[PDB]
Amino acid sequence: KTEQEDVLAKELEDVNKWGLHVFRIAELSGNRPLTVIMHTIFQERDLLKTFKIPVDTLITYLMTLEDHYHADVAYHNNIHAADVVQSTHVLLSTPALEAVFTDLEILAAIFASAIHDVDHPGVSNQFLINTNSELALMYNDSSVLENHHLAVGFKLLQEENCDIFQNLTKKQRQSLRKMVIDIVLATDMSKHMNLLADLKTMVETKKVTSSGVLLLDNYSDRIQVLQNMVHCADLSNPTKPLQLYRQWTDRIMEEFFRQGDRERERGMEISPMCDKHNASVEKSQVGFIDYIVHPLWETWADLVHPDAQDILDTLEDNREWYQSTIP
Ligand SMILES: COc1c(O)cc2oc3cc4c(c(O)c3c(=O)c2c1CC=C(C)C)C=CC(C)(C)O4
Ligand SMILES: [Mg+2]
Ligand SMILES: [Zn+2]
Repeated sequence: KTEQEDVLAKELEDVNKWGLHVFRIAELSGNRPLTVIMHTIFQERDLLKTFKIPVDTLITYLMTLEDHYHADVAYHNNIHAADVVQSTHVLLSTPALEAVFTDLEILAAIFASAIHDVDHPGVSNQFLINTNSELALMYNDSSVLENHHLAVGFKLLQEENCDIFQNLTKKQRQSLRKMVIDIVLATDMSKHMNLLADLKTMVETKKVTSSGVLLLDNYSDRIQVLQNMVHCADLSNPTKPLQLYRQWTDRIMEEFFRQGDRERERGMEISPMCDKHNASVEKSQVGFIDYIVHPLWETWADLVHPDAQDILDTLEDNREWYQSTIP
């Protein structure tokens, strides 16, 4: 190992921890954060042995999947996907969910997190509809990005030596496929309110086992937990250490701004958050936390109480900090 590989290996020791230095791992890995975090996680969960995944097929698929995130998109890139994968991996290990999910369900959630934004062009669903894009025409204006992320992520499995599921039974693949689709479609923000409503209902009627672990009889409850889990991981930036959070805010703002520039050059009304001439980055973060991120994470906290109390406290501190900069 070179000196660089020893440092990367040292950083990969935090893969079970909230607030892994995902940006450092991106650098140290040669802009391969998604490949090496996914590989590290499959080895940590013993997923190659369980599902008989050839290590070379895994790496080949991951590189190809990573290749299909856009290096020139400021936020929705391979780093974001590595971060959602890693955050989902931590959420799966929460005490209140020990022994709840099967290895197939855990693999579906981690796989869904990896592909969940692949080939993202850096512009919103609404932009794609408003501009009469091929994607919007293909998908009839409904979860346009999220359907595409799924189609690409599954299609790459067909490339040469890329089918990491080749040793699953036909039943296993079928169930995994449906779960992944269910999970990635749940990342569309236009599903957020109804997804949170179901999660609140579940919290209020929560049933536990004799060990104190969540009890989920049926597909409907199990998939809804997984959907919200990946959704929380997708919206986990404000819950991270401040120096991670602020970098995610810089990147999402740059990407929103470049969408607003494209709306400018096309004579369109500039979407909220996308006008770099009338922006309010701090106030918008506080609003997003207050109307979206905190309602979601407070409810997830309730579901697994008290496993997530520190994540929720970091969220609240980060909100107070952004708030404190406004006046
Ligand atoms: C117009 O609706 C908004 C809005 O007012 C603010 C928004 O702010 C966001 C801030 C974000 C991120 C966001 O996705 C948003 C928003 O989407 C956002 C939106 C759009 C909201 C909806 C369509 C429900 C992602 C990562 C971090 C770094 C946490 O920053
Ligand atoms: Mg997305
Ligand atoms: Zn995402």
